[PDB]
Amino acid sequence: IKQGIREVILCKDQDGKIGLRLKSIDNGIFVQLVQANSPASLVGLRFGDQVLQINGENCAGWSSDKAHKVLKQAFGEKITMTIRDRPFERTITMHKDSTGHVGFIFKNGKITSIVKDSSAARNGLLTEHNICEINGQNVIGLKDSQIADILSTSGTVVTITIMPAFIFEHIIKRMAPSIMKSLMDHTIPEV
Ligand SMILES: Fc1ccccc1CNc1cn[nH]c1
Repeated sequence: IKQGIREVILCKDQDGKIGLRLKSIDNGIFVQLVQANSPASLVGLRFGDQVLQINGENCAGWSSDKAHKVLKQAFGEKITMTIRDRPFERTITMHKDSTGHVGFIFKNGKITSIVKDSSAARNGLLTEHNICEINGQNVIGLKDSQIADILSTSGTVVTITIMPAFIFEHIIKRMAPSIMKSLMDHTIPEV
């Protein structure tokens, strides 16, 4: 998770879609959903990203409705956004044991216990954090079984992007889990 602000320049698809849902948190605007194969995915927007500006308007104080309204009205030949990278998240690097474990239990995406003497304990993995990404792959919406598969079919070094449950809960609110399982970009990023 960069400590970095960055500009992205977007262009609507032939359907006038960018593939984004925004959500208002603590008088910021945060990315609730990046759609697979969208402009939003292509410029590299991620779950949990803060939108500081849209076309050089500050987003501070907007409803999620006003954020979505603004998007709709943009002469969207070209859309500029100032992004703060995933401010509510942190990345932890672990190494599997010979048993092939990093050493935690999760339920519905959320870490619930740390196993003693483990790489998770050594790196201070916290419980009551939801798992947002795994080796830069968004895994939000996926079943527990599929998350477990991605951890199985990884190298010895594992990278996990976590977010405090209470913050995760407040972001995803008013999004059908199915839509996030169905449409939340779970792809490895293009180059
Ligand atoms: F499984 C769920 C149950 C309720 C809301 C969302 C999900 C998606 N799964 C998830 C959560 N954190 N990471 C992955």
